[PDB]
Amino acid sequence: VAAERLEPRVEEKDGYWILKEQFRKGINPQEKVKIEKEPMKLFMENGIEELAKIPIEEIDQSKLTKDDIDVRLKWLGLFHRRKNQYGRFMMRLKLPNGVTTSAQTRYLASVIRKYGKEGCADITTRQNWQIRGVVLPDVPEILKGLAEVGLTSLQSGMDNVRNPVGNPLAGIDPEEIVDTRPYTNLLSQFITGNSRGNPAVSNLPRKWKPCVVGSHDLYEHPHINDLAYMPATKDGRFGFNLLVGGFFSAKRCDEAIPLDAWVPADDVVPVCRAILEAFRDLGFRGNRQKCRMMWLIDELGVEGFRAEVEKRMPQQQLERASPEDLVQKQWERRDYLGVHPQKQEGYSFIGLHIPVGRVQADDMDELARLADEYGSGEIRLTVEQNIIIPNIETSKIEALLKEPVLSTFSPDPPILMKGLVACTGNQFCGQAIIETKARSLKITEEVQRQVSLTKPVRMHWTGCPNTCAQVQVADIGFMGCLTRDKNGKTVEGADVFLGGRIGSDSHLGEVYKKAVPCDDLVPLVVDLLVNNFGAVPR
Ligand code: SRM
Ligand code: SF4
Ligand SMILES: [Cl-]
Ligand SMILES: [Cl-]
Ligand SMILES: [Cl-]
Ligand SMILES: [K+]
Repeated sequence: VAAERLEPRVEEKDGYWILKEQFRKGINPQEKVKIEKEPMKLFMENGIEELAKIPIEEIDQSKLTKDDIDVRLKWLGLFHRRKNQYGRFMMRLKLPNGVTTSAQTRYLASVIRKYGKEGCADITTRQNWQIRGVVLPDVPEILKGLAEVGLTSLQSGMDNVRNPVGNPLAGIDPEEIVDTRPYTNLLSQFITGNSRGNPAVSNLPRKWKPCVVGSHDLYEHPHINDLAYMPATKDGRFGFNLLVGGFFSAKRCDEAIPLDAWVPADDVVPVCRAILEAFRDLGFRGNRQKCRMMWLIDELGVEGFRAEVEKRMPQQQLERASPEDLVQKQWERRDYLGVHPQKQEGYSFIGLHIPVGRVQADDMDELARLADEYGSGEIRLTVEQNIIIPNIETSKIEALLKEPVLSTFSPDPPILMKGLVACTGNQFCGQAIIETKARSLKITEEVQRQVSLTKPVRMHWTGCPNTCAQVQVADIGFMGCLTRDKNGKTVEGADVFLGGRIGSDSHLGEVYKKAVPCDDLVPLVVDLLVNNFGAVPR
Protein backbone atom coordinates (compact mmCIF):
# COMPACT_ATOMS: atom_id res chain seq x y z
CA VAL A 1 0.00 0.00 0.00
CA ALA A 2 1.43 3.34 -1.17
CA ALA A 3 2.00 6.19 1.31
CA GLU A 4 -0.37 8.37 -0.76
CA ARG A 5 -3.26 6.04 0.12
CA LEU A 6 -2.89 7.13 3.77
CA GLU A 7 -3.58 10.84 3.15
CA PRO A 8 -6.69 11.86 5.13
CA ARG A 9 -9.51 12.47 2.66
CA VAL A 10 -11.64 14.74 4.84
CA GLU A 11 -10.90 18.03 6.59
CA GLU A 12 -12.50 20.15 9.30
CA LYS A 13 -14.17 23.30 7.93
CA ASP A 14 -16.18 25.66 10.18
CA GLY A 15 -17.06 22.96 12.73
CA TYR A 16 -17.95 20.20 10.24
CA TRP A 17 -16.00 17.55 8.35
CA ILE A 18 -16.04 17.63 4.55
CA LEU A 19 -14.47 15.63 1.73
CA LYS A 20 -11.41 17.39 0.34
CA GLU A 21 -11.89 18.64 -3.23
CA GLN A 22 -9.28 16.23 -4.67
CA PHE A 23 -11.15 13.17 -3.31
CA ARG A 24 -14.62 14.06 -4.65
CA LYS A 25 -14.27 12.27 -8.01
CA GLY A 26 -16.33 9.10 -8.44
CA ILE A 27 -18.24 9.38 -5.16
CA ASN A 28 -21.69 7.84 -4.70
CA PRO A 29 -24.93 9.92 -4.65
CA GLN A 30 -25.14 9.89 -0.82
CA GLU A 31 -21.70 11.51 -0.62
CA LYS A 32 -22.96 14.21 -3.01
CA VAL A 33 -25.93 14.87 -0.71
CA LYS A 34 -23.55 15.38 2.25
CA ILE A 35 -21.39 17.83 0.26
CA GLU A 36 -24.39 19.80 -1.04
CA LYS A 37 -25.46 20.55 2.53
CA GLU A 38 -24.08 19.32 5.84
CA PRO A 39 -26.85 17.19 7.43
CA MET A 40 -25.88 18.12 11.03
CA LYS A 41 -26.88 21.74 10.35
CA LEU A 42 -30.54 20.66 10.54
CA PHE A 43 -29.95 20.11 14.26
CA MET A 44 -26.89 22.15 15.25
CA GLU A 45 -27.94 25.30 13.37
CA ASN A 46 -31.65 24.59 13.92
CA GLY A 47 -32.32 24.22 10.18
CA ILE A 48 -35.20 21.91 11.14
CA GLU A 49 -37.28 24.86 12.41
CA GLU A 50 -37.76 26.43 8.96
CA LEU A 51 -37.82 23.12 7.06
CA ALA A 52 -40.69 21.80 9.22
CA LYS A 53 -42.92 24.72 8.15
CA ILE A 54 -42.74 23.88 4.43
CA PRO A 55 -45.61 21.68 3.15
CA ILE A 56 -44.29 18.28 2.02
CA GLU A 57 -45.72 18.72 -1.51
CA GLU A 58 -43.53 21.84 -1.83
CA ILE A 59 -40.51 20.10 -0.26
CA ASP A 60 -40.73 17.42 -2.98
CA GLN A 61 -40.36 20.08 -5.72
CA SER A 62 -36.65 20.79 -5.13
CA LYS A 63 -33.68 18.39 -4.82
CA LEU A 64 -32.19 20.21 -1.81
CA THR A 65 -35.29 19.97 0.40
CA LYS A 66 -36.32 16.51 -0.86
CA ASP A 67 -32.82 15.31 0.08
CA ASP A 68 -33.32 17.07 3.43
CA ILE A 69 -36.35 14.96 4.32
CA ASP A 70 -35.34 11.69 2.61
CA VAL A 71 -31.65 11.61 3.54
CA ARG A 72 -30.31 14.36 5.82
CA LEU A 73 -33.04 13.95 8.45
CA LYS A 74 -31.64 10.49 9.26
CA TRP A 75 -28.86 12.39 11.06
CA LEU A 76 -31.67 13.49 13.42
CA GLY A 77 -33.05 9.95 13.56
CA LEU A 78 -35.97 10.69 11.21
CA PHE A 79 -36.78 8.28 8.38
CA HIS A 80 -39.34 9.31 5.74
CA ARG A 81 -41.54 6.32 4.88
CA ARG A 82 -41.96 7.67 1.34
CA LYS A 83 -43.25 4.53 -0.39
CA ASN A 84 -45.35 2.85 2.29
CA GLN A 85 -46.48 5.66 4.62
CA TYR A 86 -46.01 8.86 2.63
CA GLY A 87 -45.47 12.04 4.63
CA ARG A 88 -44.81 10.14 7.86
CA PHE A 89 -41.50 9.55 9.62
CA MET A 90 -40.19 6.72 11.70
CA MET A 91 -38.00 8.08 14.50
CA ARG A 92 -35.09 6.12 15.97
CA LEU A 93 -33.28 6.88 19.23
CA LYS A 94 -29.92 6.52 20.85
CA LEU A 95 -30.53 4.12 23.73
CA PRO A 96 -27.16 2.82 24.93
CA ASN A 97 -27.41 -0.62 26.50
CA GLY A 98 -31.18 -0.69 25.83
CA VAL A 99 -31.99 1.19 29.04
CA THR A 100 -35.16 3.30 29.22
CA THR A 101 -37.30 4.77 32.00
CA SER A 102 -41.06 4.77 32.63
CA ALA A 103 -41.15 8.55 32.07
CA GLN A 104 -39.41 8.14 28.70
CA THR A 105 -41.74 5.28 27.76
CA ARG A 106 -44.84 7.36 28.61
CA TYR A 107 -43.46 10.27 26.58
CA LEU A 108 -42.91 8.08 23.50
CA ALA A 109 -46.39 6.60 23.97
CA SER A 110 -47.91 10.10 24.07
CA VAL A 111 -46.24 10.94 20.74
CA ILE A 112 -47.47 7.84 18.89
CA ARG A 113 -50.95 8.08 20.47
CA LYS A 114 -51.49 11.40 18.65
CA TYR A 115 -51.14 9.64 15.30
CA GLY A 116 -53.85 7.02 15.83
CA LYS A 117 -53.77 4.30 13.17
CA GLU A 118 -50.52 5.77 11.76
CA GLY A 119 -48.73 5.35 15.09
CA CYS A 120 -47.11 2.47 16.96
CA ALA A 121 -43.65 1.61 18.29
CA ASP A 122 -41.07 -1.13 17.89
CA ILE A 123 -38.14 -2.61 19.75
CA THR A 124 -35.24 -3.06 17.36
CA THR A 125 -32.50 -5.64 16.88
CA ARG A 126 -30.11 -3.11 18.46
CA GLN A 127 -32.21 -3.00 21.70
CA ASN A 128 -33.54 0.43 20.70
CA TRP A 129 -36.87 2.25 20.33
CA GLN A 130 -38.47 3.30 17.08
CA ILE A 131 -41.70 5.31 17.01
CA ARG A 132 -43.97 5.77 13.99
CA GLY A 133 -46.46 8.25 12.56
CA VAL A 134 -44.45 11.46 13.04
CA VAL A 135 -45.38 14.38 10.79
CA LEU A 136 -42.75 16.96 9.85
CA PRO A 137 -44.50 19.99 11.46
CA ASP A 138 -44.35 18.19 14.85
CA VAL A 139 -40.59 17.49 14.68
CA PRO A 140 -39.33 20.62 16.50
CA GLU A 141 -41.67 19.95 19.45
CA ILE A 142 -40.75 16.24 19.54
CA LEU A 143 -37.02 17.07 19.62
CA LYS A 144 -37.69 19.36 22.59
CA GLY A 145 -39.82 16.71 24.34
CA LEU A 146 -37.16 14.03 23.90
CA ALA A 147 -34.52 16.32 25.42
CA GLU A 148 -36.84 17.09 28.34
CA VAL A 149 -37.04 13.39 29.25
CA GLY A 150 -33.31 12.72 28.71
CA LEU A 151 -33.44 11.15 25.24
CA THR A 152 -31.67 11.92 21.97
CA SER A 153 -32.39 10.73 18.41
CA LEU A 154 -29.08 12.01 17.04
CA GLN A 155 -27.01 10.23 14.43
CA SER A 156 -29.07 7.02 14.50
CA GLY A 157 -29.34 6.40 10.74
CA MET A 158 -27.22 6.84 7.61
CA ASP A 159 -23.44 7.34 7.82
CA ASN A 160 -23.26 7.42 11.58
CA VAL A 161 -22.40 5.42 14.67
CA ARG A 162 -25.38 3.22 15.48
CA ASN A 163 -26.87 2.34 18.86
CA PRO A 164 -24.21 1.07 21.32
CA VAL A 165 -25.30 -2.42 22.37
CA GLY A 166 -24.42 -3.91 25.77
CA ASN A 167 -25.41 -6.68 28.17
CA PRO A 168 -29.16 -6.58 28.90
CA LEU A 169 -28.31 -7.99 32.35
CA ALA A 170 -25.72 -5.29 33.10
CA GLY A 171 -25.45 -4.54 36.81
CA ILE A 172 -28.02 -7.17 37.85
CA ASP A 173 -26.71 -10.60 36.79
CA PRO A 174 -24.82 -12.66 39.38
CA GLU A 175 -22.79 -14.06 36.44
CA GLU A 176 -21.79 -10.85 34.62
CA ILE A 177 -18.16 -10.14 33.75
CA VAL A 178 -18.38 -6.34 33.87
CA ASP A 179 -21.28 -3.87 33.93
CA THR A 180 -21.45 -2.54 30.36
CA ARG A 181 -23.60 0.53 31.09
CA PRO A 182 -20.80 2.98 31.95
CA TYR A 183 -19.05 2.13 28.66
CA THR A 184 -22.08 2.19 26.37
CA ASN A 185 -23.16 5.46 28.06
CA LEU A 186 -19.71 6.96 27.42
CA LEU A 187 -19.79 5.84 23.81
CA SER A 188 -23.23 7.37 23.24
CA GLN A 189 -22.18 10.64 24.89
CA PHE A 190 -19.05 10.74 22.71
CA ILE A 191 -20.92 9.89 19.49
CA THR A 192 -23.63 12.51 20.03
CA GLY A 193 -21.45 15.20 21.65
CA ASN A 194 -23.52 14.96 24.85
CA SER A 195 -26.72 15.27 22.76
CA ARG A 196 -25.56 18.45 20.97
CA GLY A 197 -24.17 16.63 17.90
CA ASN A 198 -20.63 15.50 17.11
CA PRO A 199 -19.67 16.41 13.53
CA ALA A 200 -16.26 14.70 13.93
CA VAL A 201 -17.96 11.29 13.60
CA SER A 202 -21.05 12.13 11.51
CA ASN A 203 -19.41 12.05 8.07
CA LEU A 204 -18.38 8.40 7.85
CA PRO A 205 -18.25 6.52 4.55
CA ARG A 206 -21.03 4.27 5.89
CA LYS A 207 -22.89 3.12 9.02
CA TRP A 208 -20.79 1.68 11.84
CA LYS A 209 -21.95 -0.40 14.82
CA PRO A 210 -20.37 -0.76 18.29
CA CYS A 211 -20.98 -3.12 21.19
CA VAL A 212 -19.45 -3.68 24.63
CA VAL A 213 -19.43 -7.23 25.98
CA GLY A 214 -20.15 -7.95 29.64
CA SER A 215 -21.73 -11.42 29.50
CA HIS A 216 -20.32 -14.91 29.04
CA ASP A 217 -23.49 -15.46 26.99
CA LEU A 218 -22.35 -12.87 24.44
CA TYR A 219 -25.84 -11.35 24.36
CA GLU A 220 -24.17 -8.41 22.58
CA HIS A 221 -23.28 -10.32 19.38
CA PRO A 222 -19.69 -9.06 19.19
CA HIS A 223 -19.04 -11.18 16.09
CA ILE A 224 -21.30 -8.98 13.93
CA ASN A 225 -20.26 -5.50 15.09
CA ASP A 226 -17.86 -3.04 13.44
CA LEU A 227 -16.20 -2.63 16.85
CA ALA A 228 -16.62 -5.07 19.71
CA TYR A 229 -15.00 -4.66 23.12
CA MET A 230 -14.17 -8.09 24.62
CA PRO A 231 -13.38 -7.90 28.35
CA ALA A 232 -9.82 -9.10 29.02
CA THR A 233 -7.13 -8.77 31.65
CA LYS A 234 -3.65 -7.90 30.34
CA ASP A 235 -0.56 -7.84 32.56
CA GLY A 236 -2.70 -7.54 35.70
CA ARG A 237 -5.01 -4.79 34.33
CA PHE A 238 -8.67 -4.79 33.33
CA GLY A 239 -9.52 -3.75 29.78
CA PHE A 240 -10.79 -4.93 26.41
CA ASN A 241 -9.45 -6.83 23.44
CA LEU A 242 -10.82 -5.31 20.23
CA LEU A 243 -12.61 -7.02 17.35
CA VAL A 244 -13.25 -5.05 14.16
CA GLY A 245 -15.22 -5.09 10.93
CA GLY A 246 -18.18 -7.40 11.56
CA PHE A 247 -21.11 -6.56 9.28
CA PHE A 248 -23.99 -7.86 7.23
CA SER A 249 -25.11 -6.65 3.80
CA ALA A 250 -26.88 -7.97 0.71
CA LYS A 251 -23.49 -8.52 -0.96
CA ARG A 252 -21.39 -9.84 1.92
CA CYS A 253 -21.57 -10.94 5.55
CA ASP A 254 -18.38 -11.11 7.61
CA GLU A 255 -17.58 -11.80 11.26
CA ALA A 256 -15.42 -9.35 13.20
CA ILE A 257 -11.69 -10.13 13.30
CA PRO A 258 -9.10 -9.32 15.97
CA LEU A 259 -7.42 -5.94 15.59
CA ASP A 260 -4.67 -7.48 17.77
CA ALA A 261 -5.22 -4.68 20.25
CA TRP A 262 -5.99 -4.38 23.95
CA VAL A 263 -6.92 -1.15 25.72
CA PRO A 264 -7.27 -0.37 29.42
CA ALA A 265 -10.90 0.22 30.42
CA ASP A 266 -10.34 3.99 30.53
CA ASP A 267 -9.33 3.99 26.84
CA VAL A 268 -12.74 2.84 25.52
CA VAL A 269 -13.59 6.30 24.15
CA PRO A 270 -10.08 7.19 22.89
CA VAL A 271 -9.88 3.98 20.81
CA CYS A 272 -13.44 4.36 19.50
CA ARG A 273 -12.41 7.84 18.36
CA ALA A 274 -9.16 6.58 16.79
CA ILE A 275 -10.91 3.82 14.82
CA LEU A 276 -13.68 6.16 13.64
CA GLU A 277 -11.15 8.79 12.59
CA ALA A 278 -9.20 6.19 10.58
CA PHE A 279 -12.43 5.01 8.88
CA ARG A 280 -13.63 8.59 8.27
CA ASP A 281 -10.21 9.72 6.96
CA LEU A 282 -9.38 6.75 4.75
CA GLY A 283 -12.50 4.82 3.74
CA PHE A 284 -13.61 4.28 0.16
CA ARG A 285 -16.62 6.44 -0.82
CA GLY A 286 -17.64 4.85 -4.13
CA ASN A 287 -20.08 1.93 -4.60
CA ARG A 288 -22.10 1.91 -1.34
CA GLN A 289 -21.81 -1.89 -1.14
CA LYS A 290 -18.03 -1.53 -0.69
CA CYS A 291 -17.98 1.25 1.95
CA ARG A 292 -18.36 -0.65 5.24
CA MET A 293 -15.19 -0.58 7.35
CA MET A 294 -14.26 -4.23 6.68
CA TRP A 295 -13.55 -3.21 3.07
CA LEU A 296 -10.95 -0.70 4.33
CA ILE A 297 -9.41 -3.40 6.52
CA ASP A 298 -9.17 -5.68 3.49
CA GLU A 299 -7.60 -2.93 1.36
CA LEU A 300 -4.94 -1.96 3.93
CA GLY A 301 -4.66 -5.35 5.61
CA VAL A 302 -5.45 -5.61 9.32
CA GLU A 303 -1.88 -4.57 10.27
CA GLY A 304 -2.04 -1.56 7.94
CA PHE A 305 -5.37 -0.55 9.46
CA ARG A 306 -4.05 -1.15 12.99
CA ALA A 307 -1.18 1.28 12.32
CA GLU A 308 -3.73 3.94 11.36
CA VAL A 309 -5.62 3.41 14.63
CA GLU A 310 -2.36 3.50 16.59
CA LYS A 311 -1.23 6.84 15.13
CA ARG A 312 -4.56 8.35 16.23
CA MET A 313 -4.30 7.20 19.87
CA PRO A 314 -3.09 9.62 22.58
CA GLN A 315 0.72 9.29 22.80
CA GLN A 316 0.30 7.07 19.70
CA GLN A 317 0.24 3.90 21.80
CA LEU A 318 -1.83 0.77 21.19
CA GLU A 319 -0.97 -2.44 23.05
CA ARG A 320 -1.27 -5.88 21.42
CA ALA A 321 -4.21 -8.15 22.33
CA SER A 322 -4.09 -10.12 25.57
CA PRO A 323 -3.59 -13.85 24.87
CA GLU A 324 -6.80 -14.64 26.74
CA ASP A 325 -10.04 -12.79 27.44
CA LEU A 326 -12.48 -13.13 30.34
CA VAL A 327 -15.31 -14.71 28.33
CA GLN A 328 -15.62 -18.39 29.27
CA LYS A 329 -16.00 -20.64 26.22
CA GLN A 330 -17.65 -23.23 28.49
CA TRP A 331 -21.08 -21.62 28.55
CA GLU A 332 -24.71 -22.18 27.61
CA ARG A 333 -26.67 -19.07 26.59
CA ARG A 334 -29.21 -18.37 29.34
CA ASP A 335 -32.90 -17.70 28.85
CA TYR A 336 -33.62 -14.25 30.36
CA LEU A 337 -37.39 -14.50 29.99
CA GLY A 338 -39.23 -15.18 33.25
CA VAL A 339 -38.30 -14.36 36.83
CA HIS A 340 -34.61 -14.41 37.84
CA PRO A 341 -32.79 -13.43 41.04
CA GLN A 342 -30.49 -10.40 40.85
CA LYS A 343 -27.06 -10.20 42.47
CA GLN A 344 -28.68 -7.71 44.88
CA GLU A 345 -30.21 -9.94 47.54
CA GLY A 346 -34.01 -9.73 47.78
CA TYR A 347 -34.44 -8.51 44.19
CA SER A 348 -35.46 -10.15 40.93
CA PHE A 349 -35.77 -9.16 37.30
CA ILE A 350 -38.50 -10.31 34.94
CA GLY A 351 -38.05 -10.89 31.21
CA LEU A 352 -41.24 -10.33 29.21
CA HIS A 353 -41.88 -11.50 25.67
CA ILE A 354 -42.98 -8.76 23.27
CA PRO A 355 -44.44 -10.50 20.21
CA VAL A 356 -42.24 -9.42 17.26
CA GLY A 357 -41.27 -6.26 19.20
CA ARG A 358 -44.49 -4.40 18.35
CA VAL A 359 -46.30 -2.20 20.87
CA GLN A 360 -49.13 0.33 20.84
CA ALA A 361 -49.38 3.44 23.03
CA ASP A 362 -51.67 1.72 25.55
CA ASP A 363 -49.20 -1.19 25.84
CA MET A 364 -46.30 1.18 26.49
CA ASP A 365 -48.23 2.92 29.28
CA GLU A 366 -48.97 -0.47 30.87
CA LEU A 367 -45.32 -1.51 30.77
CA ALA A 368 -44.30 1.84 32.27
CA ARG A 369 -46.91 1.34 35.02
CA LEU A 370 -45.46 -2.10 35.82
CA ALA A 371 -41.93 -0.71 35.98
CA ASP A 372 -43.12 1.95 38.47
CA GLU A 373 -45.30 -0.32 40.63
CA TYR A 374 -42.97 -3.32 40.72
CA GLY A 375 -39.50 -2.10 39.73
CA SER A 376 -37.54 1.15 39.90
CA GLY A 377 -39.11 2.78 36.84
CA GLU A 378 -36.55 1.14 34.52
CA ILE A 379 -37.39 -0.85 31.38
CA ARG A 380 -34.64 -2.62 29.42
CA LEU A 381 -34.87 -3.57 25.75
CA THR A 382 -33.21 -6.64 24.26
CA VAL A 383 -31.87 -7.44 20.80
CA GLU A 384 -34.54 -10.20 20.48
CA GLN A 385 -37.04 -7.32 20.71
CA ASN A 386 -38.17 -8.24 24.25
CA ILE A 387 -38.12 -6.39 27.58
CA ILE A 388 -36.66 -6.85 31.05
CA ILE A 389 -38.05 -5.04 34.10
CA PRO A 390 -35.27 -5.06 36.72
CA ASN A 391 -35.09 -4.23 40.43
CA ILE A 392 -38.30 -5.90 41.61
CA GLU A 393 -38.53 -6.78 45.31
CA THR A 394 -38.90 -10.56 45.14
CA SER A 395 -41.89 -10.53 47.53
CA LYS A 396 -43.85 -8.65 44.82
CA ILE A 397 -43.41 -11.37 42.17
CA GLU A 398 -46.52 -13.37 43.16
CA ALA A 399 -48.70 -10.29 42.58
CA LEU A 400 -46.86 -9.34 39.38
CA LEU A 401 -47.53 -12.72 37.78
CA LYS A 402 -51.29 -12.12 38.15
CA GLU A 403 -51.18 -8.82 36.21
CA PRO A 404 -53.54 -9.08 33.19
CA VAL A 405 -51.04 -7.53 30.76
CA LEU A 406 -48.70 -10.50 31.37
CA SER A 407 -51.14 -12.67 29.38
CA THR A 408 -50.10 -10.64 26.30
CA PHE A 409 -46.47 -9.88 27.24
CA SER A 410 -45.67 -13.18 28.90
CA PRO A 411 -42.80 -14.19 31.18
CA ASP A 412 -43.17 -17.75 29.82
CA PRO A 413 -44.40 -17.89 26.24
CA PRO A 414 -43.97 -21.03 24.12
CA ILE A 415 -40.30 -21.72 23.37
CA LEU A 416 -40.41 -20.78 19.66
CA MET A 417 -41.85 -17.35 20.53
CA LYS A 418 -39.01 -16.76 23.02
CA GLY A 419 -36.51 -16.84 20.16
CA LEU A 420 -38.56 -15.23 17.37
CA VAL A 421 -37.13 -12.03 15.84
CA ALA A 422 -38.65 -10.10 12.90
CA CYS A 423 -37.79 -6.85 11.13
CA THR A 424 -40.22 -4.07 10.23
CA GLY A 425 -41.06 -5.54 6.80
CA ASN A 426 -43.40 -4.05 4.24
CA GLN A 427 -45.97 -2.63 6.64
CA PHE A 428 -43.66 0.43 6.79
CA CYS A 429 -40.31 -0.29 5.14
CA GLY A 430 -39.97 0.66 1.45
CA GLN A 431 -37.18 -1.86 0.84
CA ALA A 432 -39.21 -4.81 2.13
CA ILE A 433 -40.17 -7.51 -0.35
CA ILE A 434 -42.69 -9.16 2.03
CA GLU A 435 -44.74 -8.61 5.16
CA THR A 436 -42.76 -9.95 8.10
CA LYS A 437 -44.18 -9.25 11.56
CA ALA A 438 -47.76 -10.53 11.20
CA ARG A 439 -46.71 -13.44 8.97
CA SER A 440 -43.95 -14.62 11.31
CA LEU A 441 -46.32 -14.69 14.28
CA LYS A 442 -48.93 -16.64 12.31
CA ILE A 443 -46.46 -19.22 11.01
CA THR A 444 -44.72 -19.65 14.37
CA GLU A 445 -48.08 -20.17 16.12
CA GLU A 446 -49.09 -22.83 13.60
CA VAL A 447 -45.71 -24.59 13.82
CA GLN A 448 -45.83 -24.71 17.63
CA ARG A 449 -49.39 -26.12 17.51
CA GLN A 450 -47.93 -29.13 15.66
CA VAL A 451 -44.71 -29.85 17.57
CA SER A 452 -43.27 -29.59 21.05
CA LEU A 453 -39.56 -29.14 21.70
CA THR A 454 -36.99 -28.40 24.39
CA LYS A 455 -34.14 -26.86 22.37
CA PRO A 456 -34.31 -23.02 22.28
CA VAL A 457 -34.51 -22.73 18.47
CA ARG A 458 -34.10 -19.15 17.29
CA MET A 459 -36.07 -18.07 14.21
CA HIS A 460 -35.37 -14.76 12.47
CA TRP A 461 -37.54 -13.18 9.74
CA THR A 462 -36.15 -10.40 7.54
CA GLY A 463 -37.96 -8.63 4.68
CA CYS A 464 -35.14 -8.10 2.19
CA PRO A 465 -31.41 -8.85 1.72
CA ASN A 466 -30.39 -5.95 4.04
CA THR A 467 -30.91 -8.56 6.80
CA CYS A 468 -31.76 -6.13 9.60
CA ALA A 469 -33.23 -9.13 11.45
CA GLN A 470 -29.90 -10.96 11.09
CA VAL A 471 -31.05 -14.19 9.41
CA GLN A 472 -27.42 -15.32 9.28
CA VAL A 473 -27.39 -15.70 13.11
CA ALA A 474 -30.57 -17.81 13.25
CA ASP A 475 -31.12 -21.53 13.77
CA ILE A 476 -33.74 -21.08 11.03
CA GLY A 477 -33.79 -17.83 9.07
CA PHE A 478 -36.34 -16.51 6.58
CA MET A 479 -35.37 -13.86 4.01
CA GLY A 480 -38.18 -12.25 2.02
CA CYS A 481 -38.48 -12.89 -1.69
CA LEU A 482 -41.14 -13.07 -4.38
CA THR A 483 -41.71 -16.53 -5.80
CA ARG A 484 -44.36 -18.57 -7.62
CA ASP A 485 -47.16 -20.94 -6.61
CA LYS A 486 -48.01 -24.18 -8.49
CA ASN A 487 -50.01 -22.14 -11.03
CA GLY A 488 -47.17 -19.66 -11.66
CA LYS A 489 -48.88 -16.87 -9.72
CA THR A 490 -46.76 -14.29 -7.88
CA VAL A 491 -46.69 -15.03 -4.13
CA GLU A 492 -44.66 -13.91 -1.12
CA GLY A 493 -41.90 -16.33 -0.18
CA ALA A 494 -38.79 -16.83 1.88
CA ASP A 495 -35.30 -18.09 1.27
CA VAL A 496 -34.69 -20.40 4.24
CA PHE A 497 -31.32 -20.15 6.05
CA LEU A 498 -29.71 -22.73 8.35
CA GLY A 499 -26.47 -22.95 10.32
CA GLY A 500 -26.37 -19.73 12.36
CA ARG A 501 -24.78 -20.01 15.81
CA ILE A 502 -24.34 -17.37 18.49
CA GLY A 503 -22.28 -17.14 21.70
CA SER A 504 -18.56 -17.95 21.72
CA ASP A 505 -18.89 -20.69 19.08
CA SER A 506 -20.47 -18.35 16.55
CA HIS A 507 -21.10 -19.17 12.91
CA LEU A 508 -22.86 -17.50 9.99
CA GLY A 509 -25.80 -19.37 8.49
CA GLU A 510 -26.32 -19.73 4.75
CA VAL A 511 -29.21 -20.32 2.35
CA TYR A 512 -30.56 -23.87 2.58
CA LYS A 513 -33.64 -23.65 0.33
CA LYS A 514 -34.56 -20.78 -1.99
CA ALA A 515 -37.93 -19.37 -2.94
CA VAL A 516 -40.34 -21.24 -0.64
CA PRO A 517 -43.86 -19.76 -0.83
CA CYS A 518 -44.76 -18.38 2.61
CA ASP A 519 -48.00 -20.42 2.48
CA ASP A 520 -45.85 -23.60 2.32
CA LEU A 521 -43.46 -22.82 5.20
CA VAL A 522 -45.32 -24.52 8.06
CA PRO A 523 -44.76 -28.14 6.91
CA LEU A 524 -41.16 -27.34 5.92
CA VAL A 525 -40.38 -25.83 9.33
CA VAL A 526 -42.23 -28.55 11.27
CA ASP A 527 -40.11 -31.18 9.50
CA LEU A 528 -36.87 -29.21 10.05
CA LEU A 529 -37.62 -28.98 13.78
CA VAL A 530 -38.35 -32.71 14.10
CA ASN A 531 -35.41 -33.78 11.94
CA ASN A 532 -32.74 -31.36 13.18
CA PHE A 533 -33.81 -29.93 16.55
CA GLY A 534 -35.40 -32.85 18.42
CA ALA A 535 -39.00 -31.63 18.12
CA VAL A 536 -41.79 -34.16 18.70
CA PRO A 537 -45.15 -34.14 16.86
CA ARG A 538 -48.08 -33.43 19.19
C1 SRM B 1 -35.47 -1.34 12.86
C2 SRM B 1 -34.36 -2.26 12.33
C3 SRM B 1 -34.88 -3.70 12.17
C4 SRM B 1 -35.79 -4.16 13.28
O1 SRM B 1 -37.01 -4.40 13.04
O2 SRM B 1 -35.34 -4.29 14.45
C5 SRM B 1 -33.84 -1.81 10.99
C6 SRM B 1 -34.57 -1.19 9.99
C7 SRM B 1 -34.09 -0.62 8.81
N1 SRM B 1 -32.83 -0.73 8.34
FE1 SRM B 1 -31.41 -1.94 9.20
N2 SRM B 1 -32.52 -2.11 10.89
C8 SRM B 1 -32.11 -2.61 12.08
C9 SRM B 1 -30.89 -3.25 12.28
C10 SRM B 1 -30.02 -3.65 11.27
C11 SRM B 1 -28.95 -4.65 11.47
C12 SRM B 1 -28.77 -5.56 12.66
C13 SRM B 1 -27.75 -5.08 13.66
O3 SRM B 1 -27.38 -3.89 13.73
O4 SRM B 1 -27.29 -5.94 14.45
C14 SRM B 1 -28.35 -4.81 10.15
C15 SRM B 1 -27.37 -5.85 9.70
C16 SRM B 1 -26.02 -5.67 10.39
C17 SRM B 1 -25.12 -4.64 9.74
O5 SRM B 1 -25.58 -3.64 9.15
O6 SRM B 1 -23.88 -4.79 9.83
C18 SRM B 1 -29.03 -3.82 9.30
C19 SRM B 1 -28.76 -3.63 7.97
C20 SRM B 1 -29.25 -2.60 7.19
C21 SRM B 1 -28.77 -2.30 5.82
C22 SRM B 1 -27.65 -2.97 5.08
C23 SRM B 1 -26.31 -2.39 5.52
C24 SRM B 1 -25.25 -2.54 4.45
O7 SRM B 1 -24.05 -2.37 4.77
O8 SRM B 1 -25.54 -2.83 3.26
C25 SRM B 1 -29.57 -1.16 5.38
C26 SRM B 1 -29.46 -0.40 4.08
C27 SRM B 1 -28.27 0.51 4.10
O9 SRM B 1 -27.82 0.98 5.17
O10 SRM B 1 -27.71 0.82 3.02
C28 SRM B 1 -30.53 -0.93 6.49
C29 SRM B 1 -31.53 0.03 6.45
C30 SRM B 1 -32.67 0.05 7.26
C31 SRM B 1 -33.81 1.02 7.15
C32 SRM B 1 -33.40 2.32 7.86
C33 SRM B 1 -34.16 1.28 5.68
C34 SRM B 1 -35.22 2.35 5.49
O11 SRM B 1 -34.96 3.57 5.60
O12 SRM B 1 -36.40 2.01 5.33
C35 SRM B 1 -34.88 0.27 7.92
C36 SRM B 1 -36.02 1.11 8.49
C37 SRM B 1 -37.34 0.34 8.43
C38 SRM B 1 -38.32 0.84 9.46
O13 SRM B 1 -39.20 1.69 9.16
O14 SRM B 1 -38.27 0.39 10.63
N3 SRM B 1 -30.31 -1.82 7.49
N4 SRM B 1 -29.99 -3.18 10.01
C39 SRM B 1 -33.07 -2.23 13.14
C40 SRM B 1 -32.80 -0.90 13.84
C41 SRM B 1 -31.51 -0.98 14.67
C42 SRM B 1 -31.27 0.28 15.47
O15 SRM B 1 -31.99 0.53 16.46
O16 SRM B 1 -30.35 1.07 15.15
S1 SF4 C 1 -34.33 -6.21 6.34
FE1 SF4 C 1 -35.13 -4.99 4.57
S2 SF4 C 1 -37.42 -5.07 4.94
FE2 SF4 C 1 -36.46 -5.50 6.94
S3 SF4 C 1 -36.36 -3.44 7.98
FE3 SF4 C 1 -34.34 -3.93 6.95
S4 SF4 C 1 -34.44 -2.80 4.99
FE4 SF4 C 1 -36.62 -3.06 5.75
CL1 LIG D 1 -30.19 4.78 6.94
CL1 LIG E 1 -39.47 4.45 1.35
CL1 LIG F 1 -30.40 -0.04 10.20
K1 LIG G 1 -39.75 -10.43 20.76
